[PDB]
Amino acid sequence: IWQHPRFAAKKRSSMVKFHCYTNHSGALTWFRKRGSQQPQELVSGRIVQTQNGSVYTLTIQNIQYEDNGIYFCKQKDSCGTELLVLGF
Amino acid sequence: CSQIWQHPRFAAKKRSSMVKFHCYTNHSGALTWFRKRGSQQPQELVSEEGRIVQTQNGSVYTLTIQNIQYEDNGIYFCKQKCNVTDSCGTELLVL
Repeated sequence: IWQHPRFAAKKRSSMVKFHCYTNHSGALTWFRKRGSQQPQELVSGRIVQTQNGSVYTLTIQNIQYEDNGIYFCKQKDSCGTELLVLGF
Repeated sequence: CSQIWQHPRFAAKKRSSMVKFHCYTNHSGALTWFRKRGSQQPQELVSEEGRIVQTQNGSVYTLTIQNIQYEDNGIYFCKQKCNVTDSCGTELLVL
């Protein structure tokens, strides 16, 4: 599955959006992996998952240090996005 | 808005050796190479005094690290204007 961006760097409190594109439409869902731990499936004013055609968008509001990690989508898989938080 | 193919995904090489990376895209947009090392952040690739060379042939853009130094351990990907697309990139490991 095609996902964008590859990398992403934002300041604590900001927001971001990850996009997963796919014409093969089944059941899509996002995950978050921290380091070498097992990926935990994402669940939704903090985490918003949407869809519009072949486009699926993950949104992360009020970002924060405990959000660094890789975000990828799976569908009945992508290389995902790595998020690095910053601050002020 | 394109989806860039790239090869390889991973590459392990001994210090002072050479590697080529390839990404393909028929989309006309301006393509450029990036490097994300450690916890820094991506950086448009540098001339490297001519150690790192960027060639191209048709739709096949190539990156070539010569005499690989331990300092090149990272992820190398292509960025293309269109939004703007990225490729999954290559993980280079220096042994």
